[PDB]
This record gives sequence, C-alpha cells and structure tokens, in this order.
Amino acid sequence: GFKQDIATIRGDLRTYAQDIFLAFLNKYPDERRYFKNYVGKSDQELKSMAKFGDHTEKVFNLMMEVADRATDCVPLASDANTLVQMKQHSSLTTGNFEKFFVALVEYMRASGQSFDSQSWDRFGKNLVSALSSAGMK
Ligand code: HEM
Repeated sequence: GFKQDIATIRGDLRTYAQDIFLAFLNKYPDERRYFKNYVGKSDQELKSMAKFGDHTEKVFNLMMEVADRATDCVPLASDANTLVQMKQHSSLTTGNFEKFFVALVEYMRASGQSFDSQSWDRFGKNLVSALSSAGMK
C-alpha cells in the first residue's frame, strides 16, 4: 500500500526521484522552462549535474515527508502551506502539480512493481485541493 510505497521510494530515493522527475519533464516538456539549467540536456546528461541529483532528491525527500505525515492520503494543511509559500514555487499554479502527479502515477502504473497507484493518484488530488485551499492559484 501507500505506506510500503513510501518505504520503497525511500530505499532508493535518488533513483526514483530522477526517474520520476525525468518522466514529468519528458511528458510535459513546457515545464522544463522553470528549470533553466536543465534546458538542452538529455536524461543521461542531467544525471551528471550535481544540482540535478541533489535537487531531485531534496524534492522527493519533502514529498515523502508530506506523504508520511498524511492521514488516509490527505496531507496536512501546514505541509500544503509550506509548498505554496516556498520562494521557488512563487510562479506556480495547481496545474503544475497536477501534471507532476499524472506523470508520477503513470510511472508507477508502468513499473513492474506493485505500487499503490490509486493511492498516489488520490494523494495528488488531495494535495492539489489542499494547495488551492491554501491559496495557490
Ligand atoms: C509535491 C511536489 C513538489 C515538491 C515536494 C517540491 C519540493 C521542492 C523542494 C524541496 C525544492 C528545493 C530543492 C533544492 O533547493 O535543492 C524545490 C525547488 C523547486 N521546485 Fe518544487 N516541489 C514540487 C513540485 C514542483 C513543481 C510541479 C514544479 C514546477 C513545475 C516545481 C518547481 C520548482 C523549482 C523551479 C524549484 C527551484 C529550482 C530547482 O530546484 O531546480 N516544483 N521544490
């Protein structure tokens, strides 16, 4: 289930973080504009820029903390608030996050593994609701 998925992802966090982030960018290429240093780089090229592996790992660490603190895939309003108020997220809207979670859920479905894809889809929906409830446009 969802708790085990947190454990699976944490066990190899940099690998899943890179793969899922790349799946997002490659599914939604317009989103790469927000990540100036990644423009014009292939998957394997990104995998040698220090900021890439370090940024993606930090993003997924936070996402796992938010997931772990959730109750029945509903995140804490304080964790939504943190994500809205981050300087790095100031120009984002909820659609950016919707896209991210579409890519994440698609990744999990395509994986050979028994990820609880439906729980991640619900978590993403509830996080987007919570971002909106916290004032994200
Ligand atoms: C639940 C989803 C997300 C989480 C948990 C998350 C978390 C974070 C964290 C922890 C950082 C700081 C990384 C660092 O300084 O090393 C970060 C930076 C950033 N986030 Fe997010 N974020 C998420 C979704 C998004 C989405 C959907 C976008 C854009 C489409 C985005 C755009 C950025 C940008 C532009 C930065 C700064 C530049 C960079 O880190 O490469 N984030 N985010």
